[PDB]
Amino acid sequence: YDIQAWKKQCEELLNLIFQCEDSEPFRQPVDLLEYPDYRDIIDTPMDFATVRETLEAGNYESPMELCKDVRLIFSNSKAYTPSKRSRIYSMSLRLSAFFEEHISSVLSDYKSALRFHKR
Ligand SMILES: O=C(Nc1nc2ccccc2o1)N1CCN(C(=O)c2ccco2)CC1
Repeated sequence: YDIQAWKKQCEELLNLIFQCEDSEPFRQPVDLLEYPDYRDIIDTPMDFATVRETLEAGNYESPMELCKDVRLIFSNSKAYTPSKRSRIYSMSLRLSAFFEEHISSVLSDYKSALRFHKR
């Protein structure tokens, strides 16, 4: 029922994501010189370095907020892809599956801890 445990669990999961080859394109903000129309399609750039820095600054209150930003990385990739068969989109789908498999317990444990706190 540790209400704070999610933060180190998220740090460890980001470490695993950074070791995944599939995270390569998502590890820093999209380069606008490589993709000059990127901000005509995508509203809010997110990448994993921005998520890690936000966590490490103490600017997430809950793992739900971190999860929303990670999911934005993946929805941005789906919105920008010209094809569902894209290399970088295909990498996003595998990385998303990996992320969702690991974040599930982090969310469940946090929400259970909060419920216990408010019992
Ligand atoms: O420019 C990058 N990644 C990147 N990672 C860097 C590290 C260092 C310097 C520049 C970097 O640029 N990507 C393009 C857009 N993409 C898509 O979601 C997508 C779907 C279909 C085609 O692209 C996301 C990542």
